[PDB]
Amino acid sequence: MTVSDRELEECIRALLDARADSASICPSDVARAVAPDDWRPLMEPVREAAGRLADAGEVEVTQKGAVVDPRSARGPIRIRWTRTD
Repeated sequence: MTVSDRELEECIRALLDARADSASICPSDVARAVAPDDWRPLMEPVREAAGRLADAGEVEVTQKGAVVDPRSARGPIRIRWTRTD
């Protein structure tokens, strides 16, 4: 409606790309970057985007230190670049 899947994906990459190795972001960091004035409605779209990038092996999503699916996980999660050797 207001943000494309592609836009959300590019924003996840852009925010992660700007951070240190092993750093992470949260879904609100993405939602605020695309829609600063009204980010809460982007929360589920941002989880879907993270899920797609996780499926592609580009990022991992974690909750309480454990790798999780952002589409299934309840409450606050972290998003990080995959760093598997």
